[PDB]
Amino acid sequence: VAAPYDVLFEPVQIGPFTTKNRFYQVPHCNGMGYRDPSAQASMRKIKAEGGWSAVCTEQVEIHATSDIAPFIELRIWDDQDLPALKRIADAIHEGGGLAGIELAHNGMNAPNQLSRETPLGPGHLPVAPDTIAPIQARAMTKQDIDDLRRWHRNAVRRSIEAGYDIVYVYGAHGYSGVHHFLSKRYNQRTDEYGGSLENRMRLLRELLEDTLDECAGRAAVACRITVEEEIDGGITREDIEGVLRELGELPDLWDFAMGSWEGDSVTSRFAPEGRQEEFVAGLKKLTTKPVVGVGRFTSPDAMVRQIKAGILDLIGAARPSIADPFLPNKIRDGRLNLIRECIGCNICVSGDLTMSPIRCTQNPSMGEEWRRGWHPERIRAKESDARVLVVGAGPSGLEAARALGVRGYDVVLAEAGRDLGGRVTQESALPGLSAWGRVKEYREAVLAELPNVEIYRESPMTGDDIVEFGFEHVITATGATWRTDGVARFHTTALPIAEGMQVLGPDDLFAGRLPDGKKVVVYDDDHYYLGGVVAELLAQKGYEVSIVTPGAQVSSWTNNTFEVNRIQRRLIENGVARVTDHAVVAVGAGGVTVRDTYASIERELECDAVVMVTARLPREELYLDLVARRDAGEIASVRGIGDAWAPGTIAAAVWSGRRAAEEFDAVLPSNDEVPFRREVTQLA
Amino acid sequence: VAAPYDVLFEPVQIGPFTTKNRFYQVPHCNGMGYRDPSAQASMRKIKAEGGWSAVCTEQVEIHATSDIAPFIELRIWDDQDLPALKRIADAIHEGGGLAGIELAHNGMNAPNQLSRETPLGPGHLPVAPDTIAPIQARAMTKQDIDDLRRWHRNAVRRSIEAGYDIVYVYGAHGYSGVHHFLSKRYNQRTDEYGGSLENRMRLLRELLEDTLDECAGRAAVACRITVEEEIDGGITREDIEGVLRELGELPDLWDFAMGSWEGDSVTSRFAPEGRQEEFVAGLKKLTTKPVVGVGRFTSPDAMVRQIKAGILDLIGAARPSIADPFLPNKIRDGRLNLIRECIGCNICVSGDLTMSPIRCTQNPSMGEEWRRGWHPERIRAKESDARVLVVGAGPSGLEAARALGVRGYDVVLAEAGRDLGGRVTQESALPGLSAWGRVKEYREAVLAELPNVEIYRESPMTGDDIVEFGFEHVITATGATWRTDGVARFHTTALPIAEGMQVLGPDDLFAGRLPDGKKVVVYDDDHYYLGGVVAELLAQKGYEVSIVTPGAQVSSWTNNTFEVNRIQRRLIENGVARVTDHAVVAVGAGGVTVRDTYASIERELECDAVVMVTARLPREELYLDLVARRDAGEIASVRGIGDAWAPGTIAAAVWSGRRAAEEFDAVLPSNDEVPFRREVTQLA
Ligand SMILES: Cc1cc2nc3c(=O)[nH]c(=O)nc-3n(C[C@H](O)[C@H](O)[C@H](O)COP(=O)(O)O)c2cc1C
Ligand SMILES: Cc1cc2nc3c(=O)[nH]c(=O)nc-3n(C[C@H](O)[C@H](O)[C@H](O)COP(=O)(O)O)c2cc1C
Ligand SMILES: Nc1ncnc2c1ncn2[C@@H]1O[C@H](COP(=O)(O)OP(=O)(O)O)[C@@H](O)[C@H]1O
Ligand SMILES: Nc1ncnc2c1ncn2[C@@H]1O[C@H](COP(=O)(O)OP(=O)(O)O)[C@@H](O)[C@H]1O
Ligand code: SF4
Ligand code: SF4
Repeated sequence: VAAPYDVLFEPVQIGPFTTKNRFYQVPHCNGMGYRDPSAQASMRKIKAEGGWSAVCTEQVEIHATSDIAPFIELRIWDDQDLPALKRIADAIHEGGGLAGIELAHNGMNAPNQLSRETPLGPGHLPVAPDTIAPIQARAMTKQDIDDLRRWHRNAVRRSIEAGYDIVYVYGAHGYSGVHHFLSKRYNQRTDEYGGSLENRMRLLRELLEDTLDECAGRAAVACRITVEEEIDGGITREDIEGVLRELGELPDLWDFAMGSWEGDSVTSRFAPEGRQEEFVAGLKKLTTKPVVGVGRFTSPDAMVRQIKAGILDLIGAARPSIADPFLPNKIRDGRLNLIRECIGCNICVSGDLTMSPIRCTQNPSMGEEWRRGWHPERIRAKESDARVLVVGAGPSGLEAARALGVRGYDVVLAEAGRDLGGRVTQESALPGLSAWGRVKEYREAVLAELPNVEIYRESPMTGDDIVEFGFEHVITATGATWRTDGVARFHTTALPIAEGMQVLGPDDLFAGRLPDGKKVVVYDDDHYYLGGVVAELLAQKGYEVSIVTPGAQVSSWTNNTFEVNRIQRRLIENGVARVTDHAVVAVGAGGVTVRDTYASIERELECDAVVMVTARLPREELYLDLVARRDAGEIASVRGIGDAWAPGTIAAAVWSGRRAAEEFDAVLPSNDEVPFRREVTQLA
Repeated sequence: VAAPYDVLFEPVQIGPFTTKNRFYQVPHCNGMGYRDPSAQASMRKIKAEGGWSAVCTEQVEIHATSDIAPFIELRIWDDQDLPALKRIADAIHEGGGLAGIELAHNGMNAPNQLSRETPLGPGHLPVAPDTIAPIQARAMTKQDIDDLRRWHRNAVRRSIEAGYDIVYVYGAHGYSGVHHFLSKRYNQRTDEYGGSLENRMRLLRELLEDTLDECAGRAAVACRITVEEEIDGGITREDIEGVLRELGELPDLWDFAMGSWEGDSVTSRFAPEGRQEEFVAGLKKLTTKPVVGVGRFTSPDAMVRQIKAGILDLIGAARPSIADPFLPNKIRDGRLNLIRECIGCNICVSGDLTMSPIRCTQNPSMGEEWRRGWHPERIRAKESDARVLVVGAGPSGLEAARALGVRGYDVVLAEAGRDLGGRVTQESALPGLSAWGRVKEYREAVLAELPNVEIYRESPMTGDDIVEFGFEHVITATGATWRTDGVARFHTTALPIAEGMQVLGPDDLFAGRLPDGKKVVVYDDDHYYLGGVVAELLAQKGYEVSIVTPGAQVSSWTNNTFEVNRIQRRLIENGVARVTDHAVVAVGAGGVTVRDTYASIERELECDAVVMVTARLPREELYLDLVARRDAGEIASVRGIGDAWAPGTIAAAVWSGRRAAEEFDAVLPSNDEVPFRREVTQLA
């Protein structure tokens, strides 16, 4: 490797092992935990062979008192968990990588809703944080602490038996007993485990020493540690420095992380690349040992920076690794222009928070590797001589055309408007969504290296043109329009709209049209990002803006992306009125009628204009026109794709297109069958 | 069987099969879907053994387009699911009952977050109801309806293979495609599946006929249908009546239920027993087939009335059957005083919505039958001649005593107060909570029939007493008190409280004390029921009330028990102000300072009094004392349980009490091991 990037491929000693390079995939969930272990093995194996030197598993509950149901992570309670763990460690090895396992006791943060065990913590407190479950933790005695230590030790043993190279002590994200013992916020103990740094670090020390003694140099010991909590009384700079000074010589590796998962995986919308830096700068100097840090790292020169300036030894990533499993190899090979950069959407997390195998906006193969055999980079050779027309160049069209391109097909990509990108382009122009543009960039950067793909950019297409042009196969990727009649979830049918009121939708704002008068009401019955984003826009542009939502919070689905609090603070700071728990039930000439969701009390709200952000209808005129022409015999295949088939997130659109690409000319089972593989429960 | 109740023990023909009696357990979820098949088997067998003539599984997804993850129900996608379904039906049979299977396709209610397949519905809409997933359902074509019909046919085949006696076409709760086709709220179609009632009923007709053909005298065909949806253009009395005029003679059994699950499983806090009669009356005359219905039926007289008045043929029950699997046998045998009545807490539902095996406040063995060997009625016999002291007659100590009592142990139950029941008594007295006393009545009923248990009211106990009387084995069920320092989740350490202000906790209210002046602030950081119920008590007494809570809704955890909307509604009607998204960060002499949770903005709120509803500290002074004395060789054993151990719900305390009793005198595995049996994933 050369240029300035050779720095990123130096070996690093971690205890008795050596990395091939400085790329480190840190522990991250996957929504396919104790429940889809083959799925995980396949994925982790792909990260390894993509160039990540160490590959970590998500956290792994060491004991049934660490039950965090409904969350589905990995488990190491018993020898019954071994075969699953061993497969993952095996798959990473055979992929060329060192395997990491993040042993975890969630302590006071485990509600134990499934095991029905008592949670254990430093104090008698409601289970916390990131949960409001009606259960309290019991304060641990010395005997309980000794019990915890033994469970941890058993878990480490079993990690050696499974073949892991790196075994963590986990003390990060408010999710660990160890963090709760460290933090003045949860530890108000008065015995030797509380009261002062030396004491609050006691448990940490003990778990470290125990893990070391138990490994006996057959594995390395990592410690993943909270470095900044971002709350009063929480872990600060002073604490982390004291820990490093006393214990810095103890593990084989120090992984640095935020005291909060909200804080750790913040979206691009709310944070730039490498923001963890000024919480971590200065810490390397304190330890003989190597250091990993994160910072949504996508730019290879930012990675170069982190190492030359002595902030980090390993470049850690979670999400960058999900977006592009092959990021290390693309840097290796000089093809930097082909890096699929994380968008920082958070969609990946929402899989975990909805106990689904995590989706990536950028990488449709995430969670398809085992079950459908998809690959982040490769796709089967073309099975035919076909010429395919993809109509519409939004996320779904772009990905169909990219993937069919990569297969070797002769593909013509037709686009109606001046620009490529569809909703990605219209959406990234919105406040705080600039990075989303990257979905379009990667696809263009790869399309450019495909001579077999023709792109035509000011070319609307009708069923007529397609037949006249003689196109035998079409993929119809035409998108969706935003309803203006007020229908989504609260109304399933049009609400009444007086003739005198200006009513716009997102199509109008994307087209550059803006409300006429000063006061605007945005009716948000979508509950994801767009309502809030549109309202941001209007207020920046000088309008007086109210959001009306049937939810108790604006953009309530963002609970699933950890954005919900940030969204609300951001709305309150732009002076936007949050009119939550209300539906718009009438639009009159000079205002709207809102109805409270709980008691149906109605009120008038005066305004000069109304912007509807509710739901969408597919652009399927072309498709239905072509199905008619297929039945008649004038073409051989049409397939609807993306938002024109059934509107969803951008990720779903991207996925939708890759699916069409992988399925083109495939001989398929009838749809009676499950279109993927799955593991099922082992009967006793 | 005694002469009033003998009618409930008459055989009822259900296609090819005959019930032993009229007790029918309707479909209900359990949080052990495809994940824990054996647990469910043990639970369904016990129900059959309890005298329930038909026992049904929860809804079974028939296809991967019907994926309702994160909810974890059963599946029948294909043959890999058969071993698991076959075990459930064999268990019911071994139990002596008929096995039902609720085959269901969720259509547009299926967000498909795990399958990533396109949801299917009568039109292009966002997935609904009760989900805000960013995904829309595709409008089915005739070809999609033929596909669906075929998938349902396949599932019926497989149901018969697995050995089920009754097979449902499911059209209820707004959770199936059948209901969305049937309801004008979701069906706006103009082809043969919409417009007239004849048309919207057509899918149902078609699935009914197909299911009957496929069955062919091998299984009975049940139809579970929405009789009232409780919303504007939804299904109503004229709709179901017409369905019955035309279709009444098709299925073998009609199962009548509500049009939303909020509507169907209504808490007893919000609805009396038999609430669904205003809705099913008159429908039985329109069909010759047997008819099942639910009403949270716990009163045997109420049951005799349903049958005698021609309302039902079968007494349907979900939650009453969870609270008491052995309810039919108790009535048969004439032991009506031993029935454990549902309290209408919905704590069970909370299992489904948090993807955990369901708990029941009344029945701590629900969820434990397989994994720990518990039984709702049988406890294994005493293993020694021991004499046990149980201090505290709250839920915890009552169930321990009752359980130890049934084993044959000599037991002494000492209680400090005039009353038994502890928090059950104190809390039952609160508005809407009276049914919760049934927790105590049940245990009193069984204790009355146990000469080997002795109960001392008005007997506060101390360390010296106990040792003095020469008790060897003590269970300390002493409870917890509610904190008045402001600590729970938002604060982990005390907030500042001015000397001049009156501050009350729930313990004061239970004791008879009420705030001194007219204006009251309730700080609620408990997030479950008590704050809102406390606020309702005060409004009812003439106080002017404000509830301040960091959640976006008052009682936010009641999202999990389907009361959250009802609760906000009831607070508005009582004129209680909802200061949501706020914490109390200071209590001054004539008001409080509140801090907005998002943007950190503080207002003052003036009041004459503050009632703190936050969290709890255990009353464990006695246990700590006896632990000392145990280590002096003065007693042989002590165990803290219930809220004295770690505060929780009433259900957790009951469970805790039963756990102490099942565990008594047993040889236990080290706590290193998993305290229960458990199934893991089958590696492929
Ligand atoms: C889908 C998702 C799941 C993750 N789960 C965990 C976890 O199980 N263990 C943990 O310590 N960190 C977990 N994290 C945090 C990551 O390890 C990482 O510290 C964080 O995502 C920031 O790094 P990034 O910018 O590379 O994403 C999770 C983050 C992601 C994206
Ligand atoms: C834990 C829980 C799970 C349920 N799940 C389903 C279900 O899978 N399908 C359905 O038909 N009804 C389900 N229900 C509704 C019940 O079948 C029943 O109609 C409702 O609980 C009212 O009857 P009850 O008053 O006897 O509880 C569920 C209810 C509860 C208690
Ligand atoms: N008849 C048509 N011919 C060519 N392109 C079209 C036609 N109708 C729509 N388009 C283009 O299809 C694209 C749809 O993209 P988008 O709205 O992002 O959909 P998706 O989210 O499915 O990718 C838009 O860029 C639009 O300009
Ligand atoms: N020292 C004592 N001796 C006897 N009874 C006690 C003593 N301390 C507390 N109790 C009783 O124990 C009961 C605890 O009930 P409760 O608070 O409902 O706990 P749980 O929910 O665990 O049952 C109360 O009725 C209280 O009077
Ligand atoms: S889903 Fe979004 S935030 Fe997650 S890895 Fe992919 S691009 Fe990054
Ligand atoms: S949890 Fe409550 S409502 Fe449910 S079956 Fe038990 S007592 Fe009944």
